Amino acid sequence: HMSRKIRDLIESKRFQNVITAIIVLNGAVLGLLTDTTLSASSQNLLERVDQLCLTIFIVEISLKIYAYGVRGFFRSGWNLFDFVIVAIALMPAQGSLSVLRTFRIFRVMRLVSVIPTMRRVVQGMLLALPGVGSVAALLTVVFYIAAVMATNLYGATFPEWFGDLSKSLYTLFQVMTLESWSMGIVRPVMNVHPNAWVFFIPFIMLTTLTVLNLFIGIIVDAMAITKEQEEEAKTGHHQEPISQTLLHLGDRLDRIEKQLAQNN
Amino acid sequence: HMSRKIRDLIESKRFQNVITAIIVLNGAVLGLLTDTTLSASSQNLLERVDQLCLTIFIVEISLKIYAYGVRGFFRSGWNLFDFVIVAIALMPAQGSLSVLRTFRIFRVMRLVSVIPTMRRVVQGMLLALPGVGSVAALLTVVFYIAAVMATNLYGATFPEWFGDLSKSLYTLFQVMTLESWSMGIVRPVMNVHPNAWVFFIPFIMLTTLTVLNLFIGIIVDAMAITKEQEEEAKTGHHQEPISQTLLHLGDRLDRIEKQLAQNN
Amino acid sequence: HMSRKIRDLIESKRFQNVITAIIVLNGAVLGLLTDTTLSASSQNLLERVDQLCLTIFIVEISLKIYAYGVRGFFRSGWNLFDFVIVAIALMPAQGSLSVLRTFRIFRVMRLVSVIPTMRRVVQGMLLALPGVGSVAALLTVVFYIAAVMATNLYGATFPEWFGDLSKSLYTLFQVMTLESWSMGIVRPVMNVHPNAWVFFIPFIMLTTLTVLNLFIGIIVDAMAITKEQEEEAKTGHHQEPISQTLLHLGDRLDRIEKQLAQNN
Amino acid sequence: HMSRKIRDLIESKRFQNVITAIIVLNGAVLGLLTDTTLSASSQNLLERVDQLCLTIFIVEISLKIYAYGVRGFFRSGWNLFDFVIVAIALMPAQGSLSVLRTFRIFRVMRLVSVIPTMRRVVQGMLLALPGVGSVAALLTVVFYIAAVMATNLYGATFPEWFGDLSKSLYTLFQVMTLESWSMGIVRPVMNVHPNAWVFFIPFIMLTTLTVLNLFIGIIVDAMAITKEQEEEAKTGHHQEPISQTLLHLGDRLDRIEKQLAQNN
Ligand SMILES: CCCCCCCCCC(=O)N(CCO)C[C@@H](O)[C@@H](O)[C@@H](O)[C@@H](O)CO
Ligand SMILES: CCCCCCCCCC(=O)N(CCO)C[C@@H](O)[C@@H](O)[C@@H](O)[C@@H](O)CO
Ligand SMILES: CCCCCCCCCC(=O)N(CCO)C[C@@H](O)[C@@H](O)[C@@H](O)[C@@H](O)CO
Ligand SMILES: CCCCCCCCCC(=O)N(CCO)C[C@@H](O)[C@@H](O)[C@@H](O)[C@@H](O)CO
Ligand code: NA
Ligand code: NA
Ligand code: NA
Repeated sequence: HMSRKIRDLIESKRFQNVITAIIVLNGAVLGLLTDTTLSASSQNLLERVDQLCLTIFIVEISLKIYAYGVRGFFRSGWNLFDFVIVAIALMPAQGSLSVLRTFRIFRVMRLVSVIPTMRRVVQGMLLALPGVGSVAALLTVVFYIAAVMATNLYGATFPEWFGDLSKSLYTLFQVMTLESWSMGIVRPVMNVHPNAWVFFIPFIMLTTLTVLNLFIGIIVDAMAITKEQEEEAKTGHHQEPISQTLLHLGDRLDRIEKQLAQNN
Repeated sequence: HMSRKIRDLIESKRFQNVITAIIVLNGAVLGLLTDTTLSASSQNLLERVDQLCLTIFIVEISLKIYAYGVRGFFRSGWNLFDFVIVAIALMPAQGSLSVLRTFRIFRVMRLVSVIPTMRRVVQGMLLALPGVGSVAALLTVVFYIAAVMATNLYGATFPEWFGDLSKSLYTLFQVMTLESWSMGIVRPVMNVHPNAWVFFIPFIMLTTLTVLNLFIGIIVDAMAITKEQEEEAKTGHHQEPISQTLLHLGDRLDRIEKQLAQNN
Repeated sequence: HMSRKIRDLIESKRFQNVITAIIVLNGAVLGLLTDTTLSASSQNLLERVDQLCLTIFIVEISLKIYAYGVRGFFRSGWNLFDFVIVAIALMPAQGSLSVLRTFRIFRVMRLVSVIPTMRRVVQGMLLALPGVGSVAALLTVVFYIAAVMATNLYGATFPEWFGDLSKSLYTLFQVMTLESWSMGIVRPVMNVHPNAWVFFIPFIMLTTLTVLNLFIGIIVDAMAITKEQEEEAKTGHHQEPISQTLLHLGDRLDRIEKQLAQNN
Repeated sequence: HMSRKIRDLIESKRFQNVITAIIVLNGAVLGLLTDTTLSASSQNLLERVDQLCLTIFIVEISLKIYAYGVRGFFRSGWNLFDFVIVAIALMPAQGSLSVLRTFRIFRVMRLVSVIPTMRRVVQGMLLALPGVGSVAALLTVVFYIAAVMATNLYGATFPEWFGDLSKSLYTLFQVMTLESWSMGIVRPVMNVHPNAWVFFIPFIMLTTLTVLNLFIGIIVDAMAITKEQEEEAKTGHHQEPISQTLLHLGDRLDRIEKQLAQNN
C-alpha cells in the first residue's frame, strides 16, 4: 500500500500548498538575485536557498515517478513539463535552440502546473489554438506579402526600417500595434514616397481586423473550454449544449407521438 | 414608531436627492479649492461649505445607525464604506498604508453608494473579480518572470528602464500598453542587444492577449450580474437561465409521459 | 387626393435617390470650397450650387410639411432634425451655445436621416445610450476625482499638464487613451514625484476597463436594436426572444397536461 | 473518362499539397530577391525558379479549364482570382488603376484560394461585409464632415496636417488610431486654437466607437459564416438555428394537441 499512501500525500491540498510555497520562495530568491549591489555572502546564501528549493522539487518529482510509474507519470503533459523544468537545472553544459538556458525564473511557470485553476486557464488557451490556426495563417500570409512589398518599395530610401525582410517584418509588427506608425514611420516615408499611405493604411485596416479576430477567437473558445473543465473538476461532468438538450426534448416528443397516434 | 418613521424618510427618493445634491456640492467646492489663485476669504468660505456638507453626512449616518441598529447598519458593505469615508474626515492625525489621507475628493465615491443604479454597476464589477482571479494570477506570473528576465538581460546597459525589478515592472507595463514600445524602448535596446525582439514581441503577444481576456471576462460577467440585480430591484426576482427553463420543460414532458404509458 | 399623391412621391425610392444625390452634390461643393487656391469665379459658382442644393431642400421640406401636417411632420425626430439643419442655413445672424454655426458641412448628416438603413444604425446607437448611463456616470465620477487629485498633486510642478482642473481633465483623457502616457507624461512626472505610478497605473487600469465596458455596452445593445428595426422594416414585425418562445412552449404543455389528467 | 480522371487528380490532397509547396517555393524565391547584395548569377537562378513555379501554375489552371469547362471554371470566384493572378504575370506591358503590377508577391495570396480552411476564413470575412456597410458608411460620413471642418478650421495655421482635404483625412485617420494624437497633433494645435479639444475629443469618442462597432460586426458575423461553412464541408449540412429547432418543436406540440382534443 506504500505507493497508494504516497499518492494520497501527493494529491493532498497541504502537499500542493508546500510545493506552491517553495515555488514562490524560489521565485522570490531569483528576484532578489537580480540586485547587482548585493554582497558575496548575501548572493551565496540566496544561491543555497535556490539549491534547497530545487532539491525539494527533485524529491517531489521522484516521489511522483514512483507513485505513478514511469509511463503513468509521463502520460501527462504537465508532469513532463515539471520534469523538464527541474531536470534542465541539473545540466551544466546544456543546448536547446536559442543561446543558453540561463533563465532559471521559468521555474515560476510551475505555479501554473501545480495550481489546478491556473492549469485550466492555460489548458483552455492551448486547446483554443487549433481553431484559430487558419486566422493566424491568414495573418502570417499578409505579414509576409507586406514585408516583401515594403522591402522592395522602401528599403533603399529607408534601410533602418525596411532595409531587409527581417527589418520590414519588425516595423510592420510596430505599424500593426499602431506604435508611432504615422509620426515615426509613415509621415517620414511619405516625404520621399507621397503615396505610401495607399500601402500602410490598408495594411493597418487588414491586420488590426485579423489580429482582433485572432484574439477574440482565442478568448471566446478558451473561456468556454476552461468553464467546461471547471465544471468537470467540481461535479465530474460538464453542462450539455442547448442543441443536445433540444435534441433529447425532441426525442421525448417523438416517443409520446408514437404512444398517441396508434396505441391510444 | 419613531425609528420606522425615520427609515421611511431615509429610504425615500427626496432624502436620496438631498444627500446626492450635497455630495455634488461638496465635490464642486473641493474642485474649486484646487485653484491656487483664490483669495483667503474665498478659500475660507469654501472650507466652511465643505464643513457644512460633512456635518449633513454625520447627521445622515447617525440617523441611519439609530433607524437600523449598530449591527444592522454595519451588515451592509456600502453603509460601512459611507461610515469610513465620513469618519476618516473627522480624524486630524490619521494613518493608513500609503502617506496621508489628504484626498478628501474620495468623498465623491459616495455618489456610487447613494445612487442604486450606480451601486449595481460597481457591485457587478466587484462580484465578477473572483471569476477572473486565475487569469489575473497568470498575468501576474508572466509579468514577474518577464521583469526578472528583463532586469538580468538589460539592466546593466539600460539602467533607467531595467536597472532593477521595480523599473522593469514599470517599463513592461508600458510595453504591454504598447506606449512607445518600439521607438522609445525596443529599437534603442536592439542597438545594443540585436535579438531583443525575441523577448519583447512574445511578451507583447502573451500580455495583450491575457489582459484582453481579463477585461472581457470582467465586462461579460459584470454585465450579466448587474442585469440580474436590475431585474431583482424592479420586480423582486431575476430571469431564470435557459438551462433551468429547458429543465422544467423536460420535467413536464416526463410527467405527461407517465400519464400516457400506463394510466391511459 | 393631392396630399396623398405628394406622399406617394415623397415616400418613393426615386425621390429619396434625388434628395441623396443633392446631399452628395452639396457635400462635394462644400469640400471643394475648403481649397484656398480657387479663383473668385470658381468660388462664386460653387456658392451658387450650394444655394441651388439648399433651395431643393426647402421645396422638399415644404412638400413634406403640407403632405403630413405641421404636427404630423414635427412628430418625427428625423423630420425636426432635417428642418433645423435646413432652416439654420437661412439665418444670417444666428446664436446657439458655442461660437458660430459656420460649419455648413453638418448638412451631410442628412445622408443618415434620408437613408433608412443608415437612420437605423444611428437609432440603435441613440436607443442604447440610456442603458450605459450608469457606466458613463461611473467613468465621469472617476475622471473628476482623478482630475482634482492630479491638480492638487502635480499642478505646481507640472502646470502645463495639471495646472488647473481643465488641464488635468485633458491630460487624464490622453493618459486613458494611452497616448505618450509614460514617455511623455508619467516618466517626466516620476522624476519629481517618484511614486506617481501609484496614481497613474490604477487610473489607467480602472478607466480603460470602464471605457471598454461603456463601448461594448453600446455596441452589443445597438446591434440588437438595429437588427430588430431591420426586421420590422422588412416584414412588419421582429423575431421574438428565446424566453418568450419557451414561455409559449410551456403554455402549450400546460394546456395538454390539463387535457390528459382529468378529461382523458 | 479522361476529364473525370483529371478532376480526381485536381481534387486530390496530394495535388493540393504539390501546388501549395510550389506557392511556398515561389514565395520564398521572391523573398530572397528582396536582397540587394545578391550576385547576378544568384538572382538569375532565383528568377528561373520563379519562371518554373509560374509554368507549374499555367499547367495546373489549363488542366482545370479542360476538366471543368470554360464556363464551369469561371463560375467560381476563387478560380477566376487564380486565373487573373497567374495570367497577369504573362503580360509585359500591363495597366490597372494604380501605377504598375510589379508586386509579384501577391501570388502568395493563392495559399488562401488553394487551402480550403483558409479559403473559408476569407469567405466568412467577405460575406460579413454587406451587413456592416451602413456602419462603414456612417464612419465615412463622419470622416468627410470632420475633414472639411478640420481643413477650414486649422488648414491656414497647420498646413502640414490640415492644409487640404487629403491632408486632413490622413491626420484624422491617425487621430482615430490614437497615434500621437495629443503630444503630436492636438497640444500643438491648442497653442494657437485653445478650444480645439471640443473638436478632437468628440471626434475620437465617435470614431473609436464606430470603428470598434465595424470590427466587432465583421468578426461576429464572419466567425458564424465560417463555422457554418466548416460544418457543410465536413458533414454536408450545417447546424440549424435555435429559432428553427424551437419552431419544429412547436409544430410537434400543435400536432399532438390536435391528436388529443377531438380524436382521443
Ligand atoms: C507576425 C509578425 C512577426 C514579426 C517578427 C519580426 C521579427 C524580425 C526581427 C529581426 O529578425 N531582426 C533582425 C535580427 O538580426 C530585427 C531587425 O528589425 C533589426 O535588424 C533592426 O531593427 C536593427 O536596426 C536593430 O535595431
Ligand atoms: C501588472 C503590472 C504592474 C506593474 C507595476 C509597476 C510598478 C513599479 C514602479 C516602481 O516601483 N518604481 C520604483 C519606485 O521607487 C518605479 C520605477 O520605474 C522608477 O524607479 C523609475 O521609473 C525612475 O526612473 C523614476 O522616473
Ligand atoms: C471624460 C473626459 C472628458 C475630458 C474633457 C477635457 C476637456 C478639458 C479641456 C479644457 O477645458 N481646456 C481649457 C480650455 O481653455 C484645455 C486645457 O488642457 C488647456 O488649457 C491646455 O491644454 C493648454 O496648455 C492649451 O494647449
Ligand atoms: C476612413 C479614413 C480614410 C483616410 C484616408 C486618407 C488618405 C489621404 C492621403 C492623401 O491623399 N494624401 C495626399 C497624397 O498626395 C496624403 C497627405 O496627407 C500628404 O499630402 C501629406 O501627408 C504630406 O505632408 C506628405 O508627407
Ligand atoms: Na494604442
Ligand atoms: Na504612441
Ligand atoms: Na508616441
